[PDB]
Amino acid sequence: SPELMADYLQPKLLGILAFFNMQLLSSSVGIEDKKMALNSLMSLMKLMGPKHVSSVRVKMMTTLRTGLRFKDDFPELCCRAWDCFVRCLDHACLGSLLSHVIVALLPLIHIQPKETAAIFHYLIIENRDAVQDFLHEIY
Repeated sequence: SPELMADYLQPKLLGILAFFNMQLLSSSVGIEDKKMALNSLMSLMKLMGPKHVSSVRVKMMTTLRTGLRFKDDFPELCCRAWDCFVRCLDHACLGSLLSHVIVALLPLIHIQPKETAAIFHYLIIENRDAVQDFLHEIY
């Protein structure tokens, strides 16, 4: 079952994500392979579902930040993947994403003006009433 697969993914929990993060951390893993792993991480996050990812999704965002640290060609795909991960993530609280969403947006804006803008517009729409709670915080 995809839900059964999600339950198996839930049993792996942070450690499977940590193993992916460790592979992302390693210099040896190929950037295209890392991009495939990032696509896999987005697929795994989808398989878990937003509620299942929970704190691990925030850990995944930290892993995404490690992915952000070396981006190159992968980053334009990664920025779409990060936007997809945000889209996969429950809107929850805009304030709860806080700086990490802003930090991702700033990296995305450097990679392309449009990629950050598309993510920001999606983020604002998803945040809804929550959106602008952190707008003052993200001066």
